[PDB]
Amino acid sequence: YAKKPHISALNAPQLDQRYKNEFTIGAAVEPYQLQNEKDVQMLKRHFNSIVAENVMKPISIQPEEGKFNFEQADRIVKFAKANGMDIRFHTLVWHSQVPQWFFLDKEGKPMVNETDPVKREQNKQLLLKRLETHIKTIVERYKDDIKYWDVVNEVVGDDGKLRNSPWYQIAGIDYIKVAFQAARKYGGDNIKLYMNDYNTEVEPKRTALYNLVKQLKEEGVPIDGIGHQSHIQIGWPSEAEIEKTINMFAALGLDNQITGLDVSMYGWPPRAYPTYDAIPKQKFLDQAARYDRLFKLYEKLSDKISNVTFWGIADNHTWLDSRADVYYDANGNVVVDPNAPYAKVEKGKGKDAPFVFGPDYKVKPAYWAIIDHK
Ligand SMILES: O[C@@H]1[C@@H](O)[C@H](O[C@@H]2CO[C@H](F)[C@H](O)[C@H]2O)OC[C@H]1O
Ligand SMILES: O[C@@H]1[C@@H](O)[C@H](O[C@@H]2CO[C@H](F)[C@H](O)[C@H]2O)OC[C@H]1O
Ligand SMILES: [Cl-]
Ligand SMILES: [Cl-]
Ligand SMILES: [Zn+2]
Ligand SMILES: [Zn+2]
Ligand SMILES: [Zn+2]
Ligand SMILES: [Zn+2]
Ligand SMILES: [Zn+2]
Ligand SMILES: [Zn+2]
Repeated sequence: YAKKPHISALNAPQLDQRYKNEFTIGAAVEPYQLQNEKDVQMLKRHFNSIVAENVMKPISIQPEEGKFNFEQADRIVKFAKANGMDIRFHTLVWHSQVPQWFFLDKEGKPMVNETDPVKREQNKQLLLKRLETHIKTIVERYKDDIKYWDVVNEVVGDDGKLRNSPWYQIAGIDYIKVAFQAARKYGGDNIKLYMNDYNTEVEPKRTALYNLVKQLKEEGVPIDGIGHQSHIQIGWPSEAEIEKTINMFAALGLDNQITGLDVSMYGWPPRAYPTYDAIPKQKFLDQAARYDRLFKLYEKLSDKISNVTFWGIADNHTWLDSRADVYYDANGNVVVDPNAPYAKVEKGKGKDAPFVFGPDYKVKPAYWAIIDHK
């Protein structure tokens, strides 16, 4: 409701306690935020699950072969343990924020360039060996502290084919199989292994993901759940399509986690307002009604969803701002209409507002829409 006041989130009813029998409530964080008093208070008050926005990605953990940097990841793990939070590991394998040394052959040349079939096969086995050592080292360190693992991220293309990353060009589908088998072998039966992706609701990617995981499980590849990034909009994807997607994977015996939820104010490609102040009130009411519907649906499906994680804490910090392109007409006025004329765009200079907490750490209408029982 819009009657409900814009109070400090540190005085508001706890979000994780509202949902504690339905699913955990998580947030993606940076270590610097554990030094910010407000962010610490926000995490202590409202969240019971945590994930690293960046410092557990492949390039952050092993930027050079043999050089492991766990310092930053350790800080997130320590904070979680001290506050009784679940931890998700994001992420063991990804085609982005991944060090290039992985994909160089013995002479330092890119493996993708290799044409000889015998050398190509040698490169596959070398890559798969490096992959296993990366996973082994990380999981040997964290298997007792981190329950949920994004083993692979974004391995299915939006075209419904496997994404043709260097991982896939060099090693084929086996890099996916090796990643899960290695995590299971070094982590044991008690860690939960996930395949994570965006637009899991969208054909042809959805059923390609479905076929992939169904085939892998049939071959004995250990995979326990699907991570739905859920980088969504006020109107897309539809709740019915979210519901159908989540039932589809639950029918395979898979857990579902909402791993990166944000509800952007904009379309795609976004035409953003240049500042938070410029976003009209009505956008916040539209977002709150979207959030109201969305969490009612998560509650409906709470037996198939173990965790809902936001990709951030409060509106003062969201990766969505890097997509918030501001369009200007010939008179220098801002253009937010997705079809209107415009002369220039300022990429990533605008402001999105995706969470239930505003940038001054006060509750948004979206918060009241999901803290109630209506
Ligand atoms: O790099 C990925 C990025 O491409 C993805 O953005 C989606 C692209 O497809 C549609 F346009 C959606 O609206 C976008 O959200 O977000 C995840 C990121 O890893
Ligand atoms: O800070 C940014 C970070 O938030 C972003 O994280 C990705 C967001 O899209 C999906 F959720 C991916 O799985 C996340 O890893 O990555 C880019 C970084 O600059
Ligand atoms: Cl209950
Ligand atoms: Cl960011
Ligand atoms: Zn309940
Ligand atoms: Zn709590
Ligand atoms: Zn301002
Ligand atoms: Zn549940
Ligand atoms: Zn960030
Ligand atoms: Zn509600």
